[PDB]
Amino acid sequence: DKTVRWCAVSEHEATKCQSFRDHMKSVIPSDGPSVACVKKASYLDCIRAIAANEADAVTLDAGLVYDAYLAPNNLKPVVAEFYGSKEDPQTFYYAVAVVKKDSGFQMNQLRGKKSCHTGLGRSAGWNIPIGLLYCDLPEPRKPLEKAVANFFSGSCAPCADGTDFPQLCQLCPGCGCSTLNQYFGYSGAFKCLKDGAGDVAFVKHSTIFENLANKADRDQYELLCLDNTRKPVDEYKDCHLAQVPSHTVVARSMGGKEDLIWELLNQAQEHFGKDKSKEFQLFSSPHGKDLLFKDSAHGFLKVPPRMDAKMYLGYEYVTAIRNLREGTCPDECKPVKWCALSHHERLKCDEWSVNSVGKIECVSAETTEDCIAKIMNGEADAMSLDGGFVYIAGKCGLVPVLAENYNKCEDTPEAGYFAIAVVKKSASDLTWDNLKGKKSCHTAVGRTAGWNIPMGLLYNKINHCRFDEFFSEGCAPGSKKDSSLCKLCMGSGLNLCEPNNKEGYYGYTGAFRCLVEKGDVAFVKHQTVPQNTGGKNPDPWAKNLNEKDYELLCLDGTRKPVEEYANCHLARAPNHAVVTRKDKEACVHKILRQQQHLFGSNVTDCSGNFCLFRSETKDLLFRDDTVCLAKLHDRNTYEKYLGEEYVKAVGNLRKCSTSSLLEACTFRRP
Ligand SMILES: *[C@@H]1O[C@H](CO)[C@@H](O)[C@H](O)[C@H]1NC(C)=O
Ligand SMILES: [Fe+3]
Ligand SMILES: [N]
Ligand SMILES: [N]
Ligand SMILES: [Pt+2]
Repeated sequence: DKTVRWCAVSEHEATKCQSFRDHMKSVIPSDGPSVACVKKASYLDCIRAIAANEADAVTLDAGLVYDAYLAPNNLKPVVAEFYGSKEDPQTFYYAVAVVKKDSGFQMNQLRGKKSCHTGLGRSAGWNIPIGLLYCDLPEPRKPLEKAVANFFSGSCAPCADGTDFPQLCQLCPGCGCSTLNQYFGYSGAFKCLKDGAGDVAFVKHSTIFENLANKADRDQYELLCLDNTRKPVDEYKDCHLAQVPSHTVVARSMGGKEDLIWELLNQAQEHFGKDKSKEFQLFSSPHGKDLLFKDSAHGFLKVPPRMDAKMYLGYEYVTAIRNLREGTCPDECKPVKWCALSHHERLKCDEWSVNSVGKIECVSAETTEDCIAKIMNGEADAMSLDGGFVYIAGKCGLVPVLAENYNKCEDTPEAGYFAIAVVKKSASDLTWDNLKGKKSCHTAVGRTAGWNIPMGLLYNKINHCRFDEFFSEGCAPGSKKDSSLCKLCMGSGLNLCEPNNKEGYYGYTGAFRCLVEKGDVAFVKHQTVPQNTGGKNPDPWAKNLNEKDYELLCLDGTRKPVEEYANCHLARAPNHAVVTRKDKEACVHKILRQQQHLFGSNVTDCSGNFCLFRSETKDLLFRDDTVCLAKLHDRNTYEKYLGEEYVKAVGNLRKCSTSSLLEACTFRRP
């Protein structure tokens, strides 16, 4: 049978669960999911139980979601509770540090300030902040209450041991652990700040808005960002300590019933959810309060499948709660863990590693998205991306550091490549203005030159991104294998239409090969045709060609030889870039520039010697067209770097794209 064993942690909870089971039997057909009710002693027991394969699901607070993630439990989030609006789910909240305007300090300057806490042991008001500040705490850090009283000059920490550590109760003597204390709770801690008792108050993103009606008043207040800037209170989503999931159903990583769990809970909310007016409410029980699910919930969203536990909690959270749980502190820039896609990339990376003598290390992952995810959650530090991946890496909170440069260095804005529409000279009927029902070749989908620029522009002409209806057939590696845009792809087995090496029509060169062999139009960079014509490319497919046989398509409507790319382009392309985490801009920016003048475009004969912009077999780690790694100056946002023109386009293209890492990242940041 298709049963979901639900874990209760109390007698009251089991009773509800039983009702849940029973009422489900009225509504669900026997060709549908069941509830079995498993009572355990605690949330930890439940976690073990699921891991043990004695239960299937339980709903956890964020701290516990973390514990469940850890081996030997290896549970993951599968369904999220949402609150209030359907349009706007209240899935996550943000822990913020709120300060007075012009109080004149940053996150890294909190030592000897007056802090306001919502209460000891609360996440937003304690666990998170103190978790992040853990390594700044004076030794010994046990007891933690002591080391915190020795950090801040004085504070209000409700439920703190004021008897032993008076500096914790200095703003609220006795440390009222109830609402008799004025400085207790969400509104409480915020009051502590407003009443000018404390310099900073650790609260939810929403506390500030619930305790100050008029915008005029809210302008007196800023947020401390972790990058040690401040920001208005309205920009809590870019300036927070952590992003915390409210209530999460969790399953086994592999062999869970994610699918079945969702099916059950979905049908469940359908018939018994908010205002379904039945005898059984899913978010209410006469037995108690918050049984199985928060009573305040409005329903469930399915957690996107790409989402592991670490990615769901976020880097900040994991960091803080890890420090709390482990309690391990270490200095300048350690090794930079670089992310390698392939076995051949890994090989080039091992060379780079041992040459810097430890100053570079190599983590490797299967796909690019696998690599981004590793940078995100700090298993890896940096890698080089296409502009279209930079977009994604950005939407996931990674930032660009250094652009790859092709032209002759260090300081150069622009310097980007050209998106070009390459045709065969002979068919003179082809124009940019009328490419409908033509065969087409893309580098991959979601790539700058191959997809983002060309299809971006083309969208402004058809007003949809369903391009496999516009073009007759084509090859656009990374499409749905059943799409007409996988018809031309030359990949064999499960490699057909796959955006990797094992698809011959993948990338700049591959899309051109496609054009040559099968397509009517290829979307590639300007440098592509020259490099793979006139005997330069020694492969049979490319050997005996010459660029005179090929032409570009210009926006106005005309054509021009492969040389007039100067003004026969589609648009200028955001250069390929190096992405990392906000908290590594400094580290990466430094160690790379230093690894550049050692092994860059100022030592030749890259045989026995090491070069950074040389590859054994095609562009490994960095392109081969690369000469130097540029400073970005202002442009270290994925918006600022790509430009709003690129972004507006990719925004439109998103309506159709299939990226699962993007899907997960925009679950947290809609
Ligand atoms: C490449 O750099 C040179 C340096 O002066 C510049 O003249 C040239 O225009 C650049 N690239 C282009 C757009 O041709
Ligand atoms: Fe590119
Ligand atoms: N597994
Ligand atoms: N597993
Ligand atoms: Pt497994």
